[PDB]
Amino acid sequence: ATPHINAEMGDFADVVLMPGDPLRAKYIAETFLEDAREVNNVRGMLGFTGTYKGRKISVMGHGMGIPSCSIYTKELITDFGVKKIIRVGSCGAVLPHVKLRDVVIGMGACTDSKVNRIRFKDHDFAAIADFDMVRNAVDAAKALGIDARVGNLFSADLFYSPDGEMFDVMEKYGILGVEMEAAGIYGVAAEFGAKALTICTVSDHIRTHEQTTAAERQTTFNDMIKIALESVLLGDK
Amino acid sequence: ATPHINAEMGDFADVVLMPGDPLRAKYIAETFLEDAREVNNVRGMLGFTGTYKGRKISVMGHGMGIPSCSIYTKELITDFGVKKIIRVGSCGAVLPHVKLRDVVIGMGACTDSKVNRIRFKDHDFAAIADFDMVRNAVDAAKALGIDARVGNLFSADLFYSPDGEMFDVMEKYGILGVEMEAAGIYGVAAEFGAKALTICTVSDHIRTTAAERQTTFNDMIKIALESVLLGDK
Amino acid sequence: ATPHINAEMGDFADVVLMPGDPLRAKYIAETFLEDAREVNNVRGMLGFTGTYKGRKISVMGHGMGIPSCSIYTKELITDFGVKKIIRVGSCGAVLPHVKLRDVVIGMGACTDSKVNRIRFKDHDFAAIADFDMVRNAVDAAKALGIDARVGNLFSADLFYSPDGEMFDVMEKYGILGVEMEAAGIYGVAAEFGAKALTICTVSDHITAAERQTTFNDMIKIALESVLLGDK
Amino acid sequence: ATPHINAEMGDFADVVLMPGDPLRAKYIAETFLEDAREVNNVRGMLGFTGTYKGRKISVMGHGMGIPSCSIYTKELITDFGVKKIIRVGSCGAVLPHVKLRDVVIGMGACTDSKVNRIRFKDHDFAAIADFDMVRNAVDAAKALGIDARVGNLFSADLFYSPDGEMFDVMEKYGILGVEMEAAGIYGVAAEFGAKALTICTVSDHIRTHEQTTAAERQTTFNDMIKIALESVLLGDK
Amino acid sequence: ATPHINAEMGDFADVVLMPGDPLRAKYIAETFLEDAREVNNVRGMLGFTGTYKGRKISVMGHGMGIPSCSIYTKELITDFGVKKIIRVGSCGAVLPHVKLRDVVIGMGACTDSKVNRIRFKDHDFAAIADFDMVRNAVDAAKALGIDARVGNLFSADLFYSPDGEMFDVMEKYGILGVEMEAAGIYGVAAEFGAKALTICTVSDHITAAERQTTFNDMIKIALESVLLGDK
Amino acid sequence: ATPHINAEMGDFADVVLMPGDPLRAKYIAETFLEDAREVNNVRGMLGFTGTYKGRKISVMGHGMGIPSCSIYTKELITDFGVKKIIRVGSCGAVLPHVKLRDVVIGMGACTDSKVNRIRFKDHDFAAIADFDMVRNAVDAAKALGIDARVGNLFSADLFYSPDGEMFDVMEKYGILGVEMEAAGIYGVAAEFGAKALTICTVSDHIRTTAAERQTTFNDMIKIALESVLLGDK
Ligand SMILES: Nc1ncnc2c1ccn2[C@@H]1O[C@H](CO)[C@@H](O)[C@H]1O
Ligand SMILES: Nc1ncnc2c1ccn2[C@@H]1O[C@H](CO)[C@@H](O)[C@H]1O
Ligand SMILES: Nc1ncnc2c1ccn2[C@@H]1O[C@H](CO)[C@@H](O)[C@H]1O
Ligand SMILES: Nc1ncnc2c1ccn2[C@@H]1O[C@H](CO)[C@@H](O)[C@H]1O
Ligand SMILES: Nc1ncnc2c1ccn2[C@@H]1O[C@H](CO)[C@@H](O)[C@H]1O
Ligand SMILES: Nc1ncnc2c1ccn2[C@@H]1O[C@H](CO)[C@@H](O)[C@H]1O
Repeated sequence: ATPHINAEMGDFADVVLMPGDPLRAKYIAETFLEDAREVNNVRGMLGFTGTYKGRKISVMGHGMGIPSCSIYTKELITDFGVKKIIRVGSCGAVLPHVKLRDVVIGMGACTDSKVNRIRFKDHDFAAIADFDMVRNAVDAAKALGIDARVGNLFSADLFYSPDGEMFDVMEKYGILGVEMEAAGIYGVAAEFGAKALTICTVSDHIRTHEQTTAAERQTTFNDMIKIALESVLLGDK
Repeated sequence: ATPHINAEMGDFADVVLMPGDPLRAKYIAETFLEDAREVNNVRGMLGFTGTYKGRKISVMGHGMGIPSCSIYTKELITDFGVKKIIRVGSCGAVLPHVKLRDVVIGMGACTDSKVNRIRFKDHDFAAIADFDMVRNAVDAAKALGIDARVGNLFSADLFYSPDGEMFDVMEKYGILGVEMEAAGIYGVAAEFGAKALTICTVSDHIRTTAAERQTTFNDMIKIALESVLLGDK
Repeated sequence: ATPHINAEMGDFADVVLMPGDPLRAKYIAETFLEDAREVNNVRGMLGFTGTYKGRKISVMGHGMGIPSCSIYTKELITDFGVKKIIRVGSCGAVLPHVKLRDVVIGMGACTDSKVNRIRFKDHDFAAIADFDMVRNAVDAAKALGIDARVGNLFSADLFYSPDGEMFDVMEKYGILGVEMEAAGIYGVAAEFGAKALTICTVSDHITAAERQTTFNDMIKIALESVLLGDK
Repeated sequence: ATPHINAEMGDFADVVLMPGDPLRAKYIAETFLEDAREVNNVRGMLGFTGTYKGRKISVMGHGMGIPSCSIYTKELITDFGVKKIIRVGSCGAVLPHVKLRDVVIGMGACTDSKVNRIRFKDHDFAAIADFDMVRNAVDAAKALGIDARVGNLFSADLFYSPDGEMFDVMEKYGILGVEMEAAGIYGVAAEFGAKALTICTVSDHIRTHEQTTAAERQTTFNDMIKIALESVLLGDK
Repeated sequence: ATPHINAEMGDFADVVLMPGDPLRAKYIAETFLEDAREVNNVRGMLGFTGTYKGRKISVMGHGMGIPSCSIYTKELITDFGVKKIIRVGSCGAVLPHVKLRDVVIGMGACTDSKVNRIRFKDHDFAAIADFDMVRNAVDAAKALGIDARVGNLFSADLFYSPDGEMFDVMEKYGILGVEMEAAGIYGVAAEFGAKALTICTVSDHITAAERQTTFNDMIKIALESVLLGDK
Repeated sequence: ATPHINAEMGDFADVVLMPGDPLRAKYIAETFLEDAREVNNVRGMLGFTGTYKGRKISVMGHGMGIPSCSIYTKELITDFGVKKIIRVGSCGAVLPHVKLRDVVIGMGACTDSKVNRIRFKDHDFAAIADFDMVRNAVDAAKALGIDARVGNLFSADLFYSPDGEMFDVMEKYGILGVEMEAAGIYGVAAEFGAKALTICTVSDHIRTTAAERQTTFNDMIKIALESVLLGDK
């Protein structure tokens, strides 16, 4: 049992999918895993462990923001023997050709957080995913006949940014989606020696329209889940 | 109304207490509020509204971290007409004279996030609470016969800090407690013109029983609710 | 004796009022203190000690800028046993409804100085006053029939800022008045463990009505807050 | 003709390999390309264009440092129609299990340069390579039976760093090699809309021994070149 | 008249010597100038104007800290037609062979102030003196049989630095002396287009031998450098 | 001896002129030096050593950029006993009174690289030239009857700046010329205890014939070589 996770070594698989929303986690456990067993609930952060095609998998929420998922990802890696982390979240689009429900794979993640600067002597640490994991996810996609753009995400500390001019900068450098934890998860993965990948579904467009919470914890967003789960199986081989 | 709260203008009071744990919010509503009804739960972030001694009040969790509590408090201010935000959580102590179970009141909050530099042209913004609100809590604490420290809190971005060095720094400049959102909430308050205050009970020390721990948590909440009554006058 | 204060332990009271102008420390000693006696003159920075309603108090200027007030404040706290520092000065207002002559208590002080980042490992240190001192000042003003504003101040390093766009930012976050030392004094107070407070009278929006009035009111507010503090 | 390149549209291929050393470039043109024709020499920065198995390719040096290769890569992209840039350089190893002549592929590149901060409003821009290009290079390697680690590189402004404690930080976050321009090339690629990849051969070990300039412009360092050239052909398909 | 200088165009010479100590501006007017006349007293910051070997010159203190000297310097340049500013002060030495009483001309000034970054879009602005003024000062000292050291200075914002490890860094890069304003003055000079120079006498390694000597020597060096400048 | 210079202690003079272009170094050696022999070329970075009016002197290119000239100048100081480094290049002008072909002397150099903050604990280090060296060049320029401006240079990391805004800033604070290495070389000089100076001729302006351009380049070099003679005394 860690400060935020009441579980023991073994309750979790070596691989756990992590959405920011705990209710999406329950939905994942219920819709895709077999013999799903709840292993955590300390602050409502639901944790589940079951099997997808024989493969033992776990799925748990990490909350919103980099300092939130940093806590969870860290405890999972250091105290529950977890090896790979695949964040299954949502994000806002800034590029004109990016559509809602489009799946994005972040091989990299920019950020306006100071976390990585704190652990890299105020320099620029490129927050990147695990190449193979990224590739497992690309292959999985092609095999499921689902589209997916591979690129940089931007992990923001402020959902409601006081600086909108930064979206022109993001767009210029073509960041695929705006979310809030990828860059923190990668930094943690690296700091504690683990492997991770962030997959996201465009839930809204910074320049246009959006979805609903309901749609966000159950509708589609099944594509990224299928992709995530299948890519894991690819990694097993 | 918003993607993180499925309530509508009128569902929340103009004063909202905010613990980090969604489960603690249900606990507060259940323990101190009468005729309380759940007003939200889109991400498990339970929110409630009821009345404390005839006063309409709300209680909702903000999750761990500045980025998280920034989304909720911001939405509460601009979308649900909330005027005051009172965070009620816990913190770790760094100074020796500060003991377990102490009720700390953050008049100001230092932080290691770039959130406020981003909104303050990279300069130093002093994230402070609302004066009267701090005072209402101090007075309310005296009435409940419970002494309370007032000072600086440190809002950390990393609960598991790689830079263990900051603790000696924090102690050097005498920050009372260490938590993870005071500076974030104060920043929102300043930006959208609202009032906020965060009270904490010392849960640990860098250097007691549950019945005693739980008694102090309830005191913090009583001080919170009672301060709101004082300000009403 | 210290590099900038030619005096010995005991010469200063545990409480010191500090105007920016050295010429005003003398005025205060003559106008409000009793049995005053000069205790410093090192650089024309006149310091005095006397009593107010029996309470021992000292007065001495700190000069303009954080670096300046920082030298004096530190030396007083670490070498003259001083425990409280009340800065009494002026400031410019940026907000639409903060008027000339108003009184503002700086509960906190924003700054463009790199002084606290150097102290706080380049992190955000909330330079704040001592709450009790804030409340005392607030209570002192109410008794004097004055309505003080309690909020944030902006301690600027450049009186003549290269960019005036920052004044909008300041309004946006409701800073009450623009001055040049509050954040420096608070920084020193936190570093050497002592209590500090800054009270300012709006002298412009970025005579008798000033002196025998507002300025005098602010000094009365300060001195009376000390007594309340002693309670 | 650009300020630093005396050539015209067409003299260069859409793909050009770029080592920091102009003499290594001549060596590449001479050893691997056919009908090699010199297209530049303004400040000794030799430029060559020929063919590798029918494919028209160019190879030119970019000098040492981020501000140097920034000039060249920029002019190439904006004035000579270049689309893909593959840096073929050398680097120092900081990890104990990294050996001289080991080939490294940088999917990411950390840096202590301020360049990306200047173009990203003082935030953290993840300097990453083009995924497909990275994968072309991985596949090429497996096909040539050559080993290659994929990861983060660190682009340094100071070869002789006044801060050696930063190597512990680099090593901790497992950066594969220390070089001096990857992060600048990626930033330019993104700022001007082009695709790029950085391949490096460990020329020395920060904690141990090193090679010679001669070995650096001709010996081995053929592996990365073969990998680079072949991966391009893969990308053509 | 300006916020901190109660005078009108014409009251100051196009050249102004500036000690940190206001009390020393008066000493210089009496000891070296001729037909001096007070031109300011706003905050005890005494300013004087007279002539040296027929050359019109003014003397006035700037106070401690960059913020301080920055207010005066700017007002002099933009409102009183001043074209040259020579700072004459003291500093502490960190280098092993820079001795007490030595004279150092700051060709450049390092700083921990955020003042120029605010001016230079957070980039590195080389706060430098006017070369001619440096050379004039250097030539002036040689004639006076004095061997001045020309190099870098470090303008510190905190007299009492929270970390003393920086003093090693300073030695490593050979800074000649530690003071508190040179980089601020240079910044203002560059911003409003004017020439500035800082001359310091080593007063410590971080009496008659000081006054009627070193301090007097430095003032002689300064005044004579002006005349050479006029050539 | 080193991975960027294949010479040995004795191959270089204690004073080295450094243009950015390796080809320009060969041009200087060929045009002003007698009995000059090539002392290096590992990356095409030609280096030469000969004598100017009986004085032993070297000329070697440093490539474009601070990171590049930092490697060479550093190696020259610590590995080949070099005492003085005199960069001789070109720059762009930003101020109107500064005309094409002006010979600028950088007494100081502003920069936008983190190189010096890295070595100066993130504080402001004033990258300046050696005083006497600046003076020797000023005197030598008068003798050659050529006026010369002395002031600040700006060492840019990005020749193609995305932030076009800096030019007005540079002009505001009156920096004479814009190049790419002065601050880098000065930083090395300070760090390894050596002396350096960079002279530039204005090649362009942000707002003439080759024979005239080439005449001014030679003047710069003559001023460089002649300044070295003055200092020798
Ligand atoms: N437009 C946006 N800006 C910022 N974050 C966004 C979006 C859209 C989705 N998310 C992600 O969902 C949570 C906050 O809504 C966060 O956990 C975040 O990853
Ligand atoms: N010692 C500590 N360091 C950091 N955060 C701490 C503590 C102690 C309590 N908290 C609070 O609890 C939540 C994260 O555990 C956070 O919401 C935070 O307020
Ligand atoms: N409008 C303003 N901007 C900046 N400082 C101001 C004002 C008004 C008053 N002060 C105070 O006076 C000194 C500098 O003039 C400073 O010490 C400061 O306390
Ligand atoms: N140990 C090291 N530290 C820094 N750069 C290194 C090495 C080793 C090789 N390189 C690369 O080669 C050039 C400088 O030697 C540069 O262009 C650089 O990419
Ligand atoms: N050792 C030191 N450290 C810092 N400042 C010093 C010295 C020595 C002299 N000064 C000068 O005196 C004023 C501050 O004491 C400042 O204005 C400064 O010019
Ligand atoms: N306008 C400019 N901006 C930047 N660098 C410039 C110029 C003009 C000349 N230089 C110098 O030439 C080289 C890069 O072209 C560099 O080595 C540099 O010294």
